[PDB]
Amino acid sequence: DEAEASKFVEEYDRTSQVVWNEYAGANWNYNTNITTETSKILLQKNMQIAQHTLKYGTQARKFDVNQLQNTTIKRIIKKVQDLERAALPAQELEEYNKILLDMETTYSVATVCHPQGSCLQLEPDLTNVMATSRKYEDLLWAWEGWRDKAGRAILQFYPKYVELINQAARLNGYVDAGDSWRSMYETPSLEQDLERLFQELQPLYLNLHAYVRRALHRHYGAQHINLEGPIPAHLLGNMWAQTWSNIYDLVVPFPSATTEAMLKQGWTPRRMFKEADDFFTSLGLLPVPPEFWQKSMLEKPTDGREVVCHASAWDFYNGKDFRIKQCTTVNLEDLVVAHHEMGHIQYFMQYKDLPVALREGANPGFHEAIGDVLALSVSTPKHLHSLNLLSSDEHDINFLMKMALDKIAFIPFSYLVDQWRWRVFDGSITKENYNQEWWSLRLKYQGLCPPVPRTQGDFDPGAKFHIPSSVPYIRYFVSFIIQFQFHEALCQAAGHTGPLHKCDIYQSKEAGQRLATAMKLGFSRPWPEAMQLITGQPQMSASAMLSYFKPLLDWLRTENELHGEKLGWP
Ligand SMILES: *[C@@H]1O[C@H](CO[C@@H]2O[C@@H](C)[C@@H](O)[C@@H](O)[C@@H]2O)[C@@H](O[C@@H]2O[C@H](CO)[C@@H](O[C@@H]3O[C@H](CO[C@H]4O[C@H](CO)[C@@H](O)[C@H](O[C@H]5O[C@H](CO)[C@@H](O)[C@H](O)[C@@H]5O)[C@@H]4O)[C@@H](O)[C@H](O)[C@@H]3O)[C@H](O)[C@H]2NC(C)=O)[C@H](O)[C@H]1NC(C)=O
Ligand SMILES: C[C@H](N[C@@H](CCc1ccccc1)C(=O)O)C(=O)N1Cc2ccccc2C[C@H]1C(=O)O
Ligand SMILES: [Cl-]
Ligand SMILES: [Cl-]
Ligand code: NA
Ligand SMILES: [Zn+2]
Repeated sequence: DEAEASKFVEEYDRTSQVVWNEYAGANWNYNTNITTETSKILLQKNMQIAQHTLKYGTQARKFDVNQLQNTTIKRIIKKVQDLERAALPAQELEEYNKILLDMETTYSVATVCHPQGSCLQLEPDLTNVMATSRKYEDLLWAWEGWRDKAGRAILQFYPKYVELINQAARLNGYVDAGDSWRSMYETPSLEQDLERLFQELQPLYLNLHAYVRRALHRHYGAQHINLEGPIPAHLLGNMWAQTWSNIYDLVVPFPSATTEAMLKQGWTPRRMFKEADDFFTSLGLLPVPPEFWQKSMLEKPTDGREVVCHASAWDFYNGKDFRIKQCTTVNLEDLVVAHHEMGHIQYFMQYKDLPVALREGANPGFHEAIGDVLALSVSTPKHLHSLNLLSSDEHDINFLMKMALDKIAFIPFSYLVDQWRWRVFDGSITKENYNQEWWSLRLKYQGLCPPVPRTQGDFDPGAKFHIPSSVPYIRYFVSFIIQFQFHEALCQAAGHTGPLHKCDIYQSKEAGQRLATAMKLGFSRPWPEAMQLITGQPQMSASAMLSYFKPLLDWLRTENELHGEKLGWP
């Protein structure tokens, strides 16, 4: 009985590794070569994994986990009881798989065209426009056009998607898909805990917002920026106004105090990933295997192939084959993304000897945080100078501002995406109100407004990758808080004293060992245990992020007071 459960999970593990390896292959092949042939093979392999999931999930529900003694086996069996989409009847499963493929393909191949002119793709063309253009009308063209071509094209699929993902969730014991997603944290108090974290970041965000709004007023003109109102959503350097540091040049605190350098000094996608690999091994963490260099797709193909560019990290479930797929551009932003992705690979490597059911991060935010922690150190002026990419309190404030434009601005954005989705999933937001409710949250949390009134048929959420790709978002909110807790702890372990923002953990084997111990746990233990291993305490806390940015909070409050700024908006 305990012995039958044990046999049970050993069979599940051997067979799952095979079937999931085959599925991952097919998924990779489609993602790196969108065609009717790779699509067919993918939709077929979907049916194979579904059949396996159904078989072993059915058997897992036969056990009473309330009676099982071994806590590992109990946990594994409990997890395998969740069939996900494989719970759906065949007709619905087929329709759901097709909807998901159609959504992700629509997003990844959408283009925005000038008449009798060229057609731009999101990566790299529209990304580049949003980062570098300082002309209202040109930014508006890219911003609106991307929504018109990607967002509006997702709308036809989204209501049925919601029906079917919710139907699957109910068949697995949840009330809706949002309930199921939140369950990944195993934290009954999650919604309140996240809300309290968000509230703690509000002083810093409102101060940053007002400061940036002032700067935008200077460049884009008084007639286009209301100093007591929300900021137009196309002016922040990024398609979603999720991270703002591409407009650093417009907001630099101290003018008198890297892309050109990276290009001129011969950086390439492969060198960028080598740098990241080197950073991991400097901490005594694992190098990526030779296979990774052979099989990864580290730049957009030139050969014609249509691909899913949006960067991702892949585990092929055999303990050996790990890959990144990224349409890498040579710049510092993308170097940060490369490190983000390499953190996923590092996690995959660290937990590769666990049973597959426990091959996940302690929670999804932990998986998102690892690579970002290393990138915090990469980003420091000291470290960028060490890489030759660069040649005082003023310098300090400038650097904190650059960091804040990405890390603090992202907090409200990352919070809001799943506040919207949880309310779609629970039925609170119907299809008639999708776009209005998206904008009411964009206002409430980020203090943004759309530069052109939205119209019938718009579906702006569809223009953000994780929406059509059905990837949960709250993990990134969690990540952006906890990564600073990890940085604080690893900097302490490495013996750093003085301001946390001056910390660089490069070469610290003590920092590496802290992270490795936690990563090796996988999903085997409640996530607070992993939090405590790394930090010495069990909770999510904004204290570390606040500590990092303290000198900037102080500077921004003084600066905003001198200009008589009215924080917030109506
Ligand atoms: C409750 O049961 C758990 C689980 O027990 C194991 O799994 C069940 C299904 C049975 O098959 C049982 O025989 C197994 O032991 C108990 O936890 C285990 O306890 C043992 C003994 O302390 C511990 O042993 C260590 O294993 C470490 C890592 O092992 C893996 O990596 C090896 C080298 O890479 C390799 O030989 C194996 O790797 C494969 O294993 C995965 C699972 O099958 C597979 O998916 C993957 O592809 C891997 O390649 C090996 O499993 C190693 O570092 C140490 O030296 C130890 O020998 C296990 O780590 C531990 N397992 C887990 C998941 O915790 C637990 O003790 C028990 N409780 C009680 C009170 O009885
Ligand atoms: C680049 C990354 N891509 C996802 C891809 C996630 C994925 C999961 C399952 C199937 C396919 C894709 C990731 O690897 O988690 C990303 O989506 N962000 C990281 C990041 C990096 C820098 C700044 C912000 C963010 C958040 C997020 C994003 O860009 O929206
Ligand atoms: Cl939007
Ligand atoms: Cl998540
Ligand atoms: Na994208
Ligand atoms: Zn990630």
